[PDB]
Amino acid sequence: QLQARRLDGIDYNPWVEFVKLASEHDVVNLGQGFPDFPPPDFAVEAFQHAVSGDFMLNQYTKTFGYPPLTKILASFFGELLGQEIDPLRNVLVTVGGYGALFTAFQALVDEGDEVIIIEPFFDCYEPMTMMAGGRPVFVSLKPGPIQNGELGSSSNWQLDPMELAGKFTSRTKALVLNTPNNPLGKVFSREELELVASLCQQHDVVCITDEVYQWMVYDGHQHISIASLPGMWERTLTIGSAGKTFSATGWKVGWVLGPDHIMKHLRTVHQNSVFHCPTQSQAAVAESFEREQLLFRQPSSYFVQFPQAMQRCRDHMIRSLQSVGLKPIIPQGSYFLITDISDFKRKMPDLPGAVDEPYDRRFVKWMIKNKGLVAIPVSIFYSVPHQKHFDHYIRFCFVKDEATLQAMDEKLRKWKVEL
Amino acid sequence: QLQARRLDGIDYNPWVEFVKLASEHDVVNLGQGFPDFPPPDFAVEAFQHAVSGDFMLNQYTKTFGYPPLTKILASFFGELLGQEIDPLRNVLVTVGGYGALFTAFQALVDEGDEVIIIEPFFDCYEPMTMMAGGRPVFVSLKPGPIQNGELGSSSNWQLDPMELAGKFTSRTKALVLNTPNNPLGKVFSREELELVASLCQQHDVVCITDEVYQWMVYDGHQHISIASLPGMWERTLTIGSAGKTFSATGWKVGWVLGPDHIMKHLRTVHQNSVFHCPTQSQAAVAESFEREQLLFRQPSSYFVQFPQAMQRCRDHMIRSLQSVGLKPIIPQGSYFLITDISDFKRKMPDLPGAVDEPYDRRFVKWMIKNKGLVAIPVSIFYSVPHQKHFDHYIRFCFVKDEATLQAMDEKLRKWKVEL
Ligand SMILES: O=C(O)Cc1c[nH]c2ccccc12
Ligand SMILES: O=C(O)Cc1c[nH]c2ccccc12
Ligand code: NA
Ligand code: NA
Repeated sequence: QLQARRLDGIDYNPWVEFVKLASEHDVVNLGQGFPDFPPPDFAVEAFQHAVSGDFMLNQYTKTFGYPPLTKILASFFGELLGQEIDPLRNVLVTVGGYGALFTAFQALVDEGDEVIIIEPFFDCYEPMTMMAGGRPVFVSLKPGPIQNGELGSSSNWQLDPMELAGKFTSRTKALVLNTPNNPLGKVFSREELELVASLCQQHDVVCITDEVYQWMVYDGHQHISIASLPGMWERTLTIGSAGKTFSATGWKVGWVLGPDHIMKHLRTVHQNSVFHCPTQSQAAVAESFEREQLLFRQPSSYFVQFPQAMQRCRDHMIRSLQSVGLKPIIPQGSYFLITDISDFKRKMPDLPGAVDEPYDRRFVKWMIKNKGLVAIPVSIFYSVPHQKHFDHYIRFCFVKDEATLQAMDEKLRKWKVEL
Repeated sequence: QLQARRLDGIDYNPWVEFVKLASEHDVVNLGQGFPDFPPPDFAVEAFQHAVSGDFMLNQYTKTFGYPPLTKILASFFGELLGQEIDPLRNVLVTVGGYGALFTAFQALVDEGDEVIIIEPFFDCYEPMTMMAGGRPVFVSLKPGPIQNGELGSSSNWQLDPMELAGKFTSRTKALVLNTPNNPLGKVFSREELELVASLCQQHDVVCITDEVYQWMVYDGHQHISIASLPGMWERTLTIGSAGKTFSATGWKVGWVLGPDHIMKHLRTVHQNSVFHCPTQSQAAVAESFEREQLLFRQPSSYFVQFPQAMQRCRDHMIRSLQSVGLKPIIPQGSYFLITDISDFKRKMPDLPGAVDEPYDRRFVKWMIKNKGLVAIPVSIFYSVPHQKHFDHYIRFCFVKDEATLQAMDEKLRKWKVEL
């Protein structure tokens, strides 16, 4: 073989496929998990300052992070986590939340280890486990009963304690937690986190916690970081994304926070893979966090204003999608909501596609080509054996400009007449 | 073990002790392998434009590269290599030349594979081979004869054809070629490349070619890309660095060029590790290459002016360093020259050090502390078994501001005249 065996079974990527398909048709693109409006002025200005300031910012910075960035990460997140964070020993700056995940898997996961992943899961957790020689083990959130003409809530998708406990074994190396969850929008409760924490402590397992949507919480729901829970700092790696934090996904800056005895291994991966992150975007992100720490909890701060604005976009989309019979599950956080399409599957089962092909994939192609709306089939966030059973949801992104939502409504009005 | 075994023996960075010692003293830092002056105005302005233009440049771009960048990389390097290059199939944008290297090793190198590495080598080739489960196989360039009258030339460090041929086995997966070479500054001749090409073809080996210093060639020496040789495109990966190209090392943008049947595997690694490179730095790099393509081979082009300027810096450093008995080997390319310190070893054989610490490492420490000049011991660019023999060279970087070269001369004045 030319190629390494570690690449077995991970050459296909759904986003590569889906982005190509959407670009081939005239659509309102609610599949894109990023803003189509500008980042806040302070953030764009921060990047402008970084590229017009000290000329030496054009040259390499320190391997484990631009010092002003590690300093503010350690200060701000130390406060949030109720933890003393050493910028040199407990912070690593990475190429996005994505690179941070990769660094964690490559540092800790070895041949034969099991990694527990919670369905629905941000799809990369599976192939990253595989590339590191790990065996993915899946626990599935249980959609709650929906009654009295109500919409479901993401909060009511349950992490069953018996199910979760049954997935832990002597071979479990890590559990991957994503809260707020992409694609579902669930914000894990203290009780749910205590369940995860108790089992990670009992089995001596590391929790890799993907908290990129930390600030995107709605309806009074509170983000809780599992690393802040008793006994968890010493066994947790906490991941964030500047892009998802500051509505600047193209900046691709992320970080991992955690204890030195774990972090030293991620540093080893980092020094042997990218070595440096870009200097100037780090400077921009540091300046942006400084601004938010200064205004923390104040009504003028982005972390207060932006979630409030996006909650209005969420509510708008929830109302609109119902007009054509899609059934939203109300999210408590993230950029996303999912809609149940089971009524469509029942009444329009015979959409064309491959003999094995999940209904949601076929529905999304139908909707793009005939209705001019893009969504993401939720089955890509499920293990293959479960895709045939979770093929009746699709994911929309509501973090969009007013004009995009109006364009969405135009499409929905046309559909509604065609029902 | 908490950590994965792939990290075995790759946690140490032998640079670090020198960076730390340098920071503790009043030094002229000729160890840093990057400019201490600004990038050219057109490059800095390109980045400024990218962060103050289309607001959507703040969001994600395409996974395998920002299209305007892959477009110009394909056209510009297609011309240079005499090769039809498709942006989508044959170009991958990466996190620097370093990320490009990592991506190639992770795609291709597997347990039980051998990788041929040419000494002195850019130090990461060894641990990257190790992390991917490969066995590094080392072949040393051998300096040709030079008398007490004249200086050696990098061109005269020879790759013995029969030595090289004997390194090849049924297990050889890749050969890593770095031209122009860091630390030595050798520019491989057409003859030397034809030899490498012949053995790679005979044994069905992939040539990973690190060409970050492409533009930094001196004394009328020409950069030849091995991928341009007959039959080589189908078995070569060619790596470049925006940072080394535009004197903007903190930008950390690189690329790999190659045939689809190999590139698809690097795409698999990429999509499962970083997914996106940052958008705006890619826009800046595209704009910078457009500028240089327009002015290709013209007197006003950076690719003509800059290496001419740096040749003058090289010449200044070669003369200056001889004042204290250092013996430069004249480089034909790169940012670097090495000096033989054998005369110091003879006169001052006993220097403070650890057990089996190579003389050059002890000498650099002595020089930093006592003379205020930083260099890099060349033994870090050798396999451990060969460090005993190649213990008497140190690396200087001459890509420095005129003020820095003046400051070098002040340190040399003090070395000669004081005490
Ligand atoms: O959920 C999203 O839309 C964001 C997203 C999709 N594929 C990705 C790959 C890398 C980083 C983020 C994403
Ligand atoms: O040779 C140099 O000084 C440049 C250099 C040393 N270590 C490095 C790691 C990544 C990228 C560049 C370098
Ligand atoms: Na255990
Ligand atoms: Na062979």
